[PDB]
Amino acid sequence: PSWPQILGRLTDNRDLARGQAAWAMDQIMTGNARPAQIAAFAVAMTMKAPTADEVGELAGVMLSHAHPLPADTVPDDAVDVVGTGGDGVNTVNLSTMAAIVVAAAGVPVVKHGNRAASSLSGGADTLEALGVRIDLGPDLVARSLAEVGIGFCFAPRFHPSYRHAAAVRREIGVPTVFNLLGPLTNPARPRAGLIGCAFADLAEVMAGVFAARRSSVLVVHGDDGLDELTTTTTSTIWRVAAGSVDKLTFDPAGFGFARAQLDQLAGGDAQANAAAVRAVLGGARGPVRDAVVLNAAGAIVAHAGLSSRAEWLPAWEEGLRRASAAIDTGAAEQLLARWVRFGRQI
Amino acid sequence: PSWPQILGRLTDNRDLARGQAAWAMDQIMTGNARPAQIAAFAVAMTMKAPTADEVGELAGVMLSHAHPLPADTVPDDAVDVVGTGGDGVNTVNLSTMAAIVVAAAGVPVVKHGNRAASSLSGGADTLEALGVRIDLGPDLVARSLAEVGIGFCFAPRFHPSYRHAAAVRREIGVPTVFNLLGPLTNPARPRAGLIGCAFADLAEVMAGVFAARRSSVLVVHGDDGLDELTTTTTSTIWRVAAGSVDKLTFDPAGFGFARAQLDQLAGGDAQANAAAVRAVLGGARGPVRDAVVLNAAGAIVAHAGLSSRAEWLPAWEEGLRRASAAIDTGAAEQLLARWVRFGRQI
Ligand SMILES: O=P(O)(O)OC[C@H]1O[C@H](OP(=O)(O)OP(=O)(O)O)[C@H](O)[C@@H]1O
Ligand SMILES: O=P(O)(O)OC[C@H]1O[C@H](OP(=O)(O)OP(=O)(O)O)[C@H](O)[C@@H]1O
Ligand SMILES: Cc1ccc(Nc2ccccc2C(=O)O)c(C(=O)O)c1
Ligand SMILES: Cc1ccc(Nc2ccccc2C(=O)O)c(C(=O)O)c1
Ligand SMILES: [Mg+2]
Ligand SMILES: [Mg+2]
Ligand SMILES: [Mg+2]
Ligand SMILES: [Mg+2]
Repeated sequence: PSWPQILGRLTDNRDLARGQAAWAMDQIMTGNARPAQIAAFAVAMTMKAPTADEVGELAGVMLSHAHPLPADTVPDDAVDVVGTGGDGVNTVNLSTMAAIVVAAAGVPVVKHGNRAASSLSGGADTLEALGVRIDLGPDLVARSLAEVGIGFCFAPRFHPSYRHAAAVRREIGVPTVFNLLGPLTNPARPRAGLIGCAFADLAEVMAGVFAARRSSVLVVHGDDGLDELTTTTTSTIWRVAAGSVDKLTFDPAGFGFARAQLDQLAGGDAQANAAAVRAVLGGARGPVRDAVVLNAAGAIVAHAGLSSRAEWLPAWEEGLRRASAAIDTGAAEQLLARWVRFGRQI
Repeated sequence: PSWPQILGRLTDNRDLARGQAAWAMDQIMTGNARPAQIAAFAVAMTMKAPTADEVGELAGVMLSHAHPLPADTVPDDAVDVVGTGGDGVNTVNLSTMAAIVVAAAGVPVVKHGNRAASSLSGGADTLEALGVRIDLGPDLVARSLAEVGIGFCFAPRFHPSYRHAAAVRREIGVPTVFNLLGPLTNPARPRAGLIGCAFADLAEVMAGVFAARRSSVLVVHGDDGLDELTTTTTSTIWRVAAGSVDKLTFDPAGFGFARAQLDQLAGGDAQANAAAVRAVLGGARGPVRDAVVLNAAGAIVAHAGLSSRAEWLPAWEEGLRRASAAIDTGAAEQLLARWVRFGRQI
C-alpha cells in the first residue's frame, strides 16, 4: 500500500480494497503520516462517501492501539452514552446527564468522552466542573465502574497515538469521517449504547459498524440537528440489534412529552452546564429534565436489546419509568456525589 | 472567509462563492495556511469538481504574486508549449522539443516549465542537460527572448511563494486541481499556447480559464492519455478563441502521419532525453520527429488564432510546413546552439 494508491482511489470515487483503510489508519497512529496525508485522507474518504467496512477498519485500528481496561473488569452488559458532537447548537450536556441517570438505575455505564470541540462545554469539561476526575487510567476506571457503577474514559488518555490526527481535525475545522470515530472507539468496548450522530448522512454508516460488532445500539439524530434524542421534534433512530440495522422515526409525543423549543435546551460555560446537571438531579422539572429522561430511557432500551426477547414499546415504557425513578428517589444525585468522593479518595 | 467555511462548502459539493478560491490561494501563498489546510483544500476542490471561475481565481492569485517580466519585453504574440504532466507514460520531452522548433520558425516562445515530478526527466531537466540555463531571472529571460527568440521561465524561480503548495503536492502524491496551475501561470503571460492536460475530466475547465483571458489556445489530451497531441491514436482538443471553447476530435492520420506505438515515444533519464532532442533537430526521421512536428504545428495554429481571420485546415497545413522546414533547414538545431551560447556568455 501507499498514500498515492489509496488517495488516488478515493479521489476516483471508488470504495477502498479491504485492508486499505486499516493500513491508512495504522500509518496515522504510528506517526508515519504527514499532516497533509492525514488531511487528504480524512477529506477524500468523506467526499467519496465512507462505507461501514471502511469506517469499521478505521475504528478497529484505533482500538488495536488503545489502552485497554484490565481483563474481566467490564460487565458484558455495560453501556455507553456518547455522540459525535458537532451539532452546532451548544446544548446542555444531555449524554453526560443521561449517563449518570442510567448508572443510577443499575445499568453499568462506561462512558467515552472528551472536551468540547465547537461547543462552550463538552461532557468532559462539565464533569470536571462537577468535581469528577475525568482522566483516570485503565485500572482506576475499572475501579470506578465496580465501586460507583460508572466509569469515564477520557479519549486523549486512552488513545494517545491518535494525537496527530486529533491535531489535523482541529486545523481543518470541517467535519470529516474522523468525527465518527469517538463513539466507535470506547476502549472498554461496551456492547450496548445510545450513540448520537450530528451528521444525518453518516448515521447509517455508524450503525453499520455497530451491526458488524453485534452491539445493541440506538444511533440517534434529532430532526432538529441534535446528536441526541431531541424533545423539540422527531428524531431518526437507526436501531441496531442481531447484526441488523433498521431505520425508525421517533416521536416523544407518543410518550406524553411536551414539545420544547431548542432555546430551552441551550447550554453555557462549564459552570453553567454543571449547574444544569445539579438542577436536574435535584428534581427540577422542565424541558431539560424531559430531555435527560428521554435519553436515559433510550440507553436503557439499548441495554434491554442485549436480550433477544426484548420488545420495543415495553422497553421504552420500562426505560422511562426507571429513568424517572432514578432521579426521583435521589439515586442519581447520590451517585454523582459518590462518584466525586471516589475520585478524591484514590 | 475561513477554512471551515470554504472547506465546508466544498465538502457539501457546492461551488464556492466568488472570491473564496482566491482568498484560499492567497492564504496559501502568504504562508498563512497549515499543510493540513492546503491538502484539505486541494483535495476537496478536486472532488467537488472545480469550475473555470474557481481555477481562474487560483491562477490569478498566483500570477498576482509572481515575478513578472520587465515592461514591454514580451511580444503580444508570444506562445507557450507546456502541459500538466502526470500522464504516467514517461515520454520524451515533446513540449520542450516542439517549443524549440516553434521558436525556430519565427514565433516568439516563452515556455514555462519545471523539473520532473513522476517521469524520469522533465522539460527543465532535459534543457539543463542540453546546456541551456534554466536559472535565469526576469531580466535575463527577457533578454533570451529578444536575442535568441525563446525564453524559459523556471516555475520555482518565478513562483517562490508557491513553495508550501508545491511541498503538499509532493507529500500527497495524488493529482489535484493544483496540477492544472503550471500551464495557467506562465509569468510572462503569453496570449497563445499549446497546452497539454493529462486529466480528461479537467481539460474543459482549463480551456475555460484561457477563454476568460481571451487567449488563443489549444488544450490537448491524447486519447491514449498523453498530455500532448499524440501520434498513437486520436486526440481531443478544446479549441479556445474569441473567448469561446469548442471540443474537437483530432486525427493526425488526416495529415499523413503513420500510427505509432506508445513504446516508440518512451523517454529515459535527462541524458537520454537530451540525446533524443539532438537526434530530432539533427534530422532523424521516425516517430519522435513526427510527434514533435505535430505538436510544433499545434502551437503555430494557436499563434495563428490570435487573428480572427484564421482557418483550421489551412492553419494546420501551414503549421506543419513551417515546423518541418524549421527542422530541415537546420534552423532549429542552430537555434538550440545559439540558446546554449547565450547562457554561457551572460
Ligand atoms: O463541542 P462539540 O463538537 O459540539 O461536542 C459536544 C460534546 O458532545 C460529545 O460528547 P458527549 O456526547 O459525551 O457529551 P454531552 O454530554 O455534551 O452530550 C463531544 O465529545 C463533546 O463533549
Ligand atoms: O514528471 P511528469 O509529471 O510526468 O511531468 C513531465 C513533464 O511534463 C511537464 O512539462 P512540459 O510539458 O513543459 O515538458 P515536456 O512535455 O517537454 O516534458 C512537467 O512540468 C514535466 O516537466
Ligand atoms: C476519538 C478521539 C480520541 C482522541 C482525541 N484527541 C486526542 C488524542 C490524543 C492526544 C490528545 C487529544 C486531544 O484531543 O487533546 C480525539 C480528538 O480530539 O479528535 C478523538
Ligand atoms: C506552478 C508551480 C510553480 C512552482 C512549483 N514548485 C516550486 C515552487 C516554489 C519553490 C520550489 C518549487 C519546487 O518544485 O521545487 C510547482 C510544483 O512543483 O508543484 C508548480
Ligand atoms: Mg452527547
Ligand atoms: Mg450533544
Ligand atoms: Mg508536455
Ligand atoms: Mg508530456
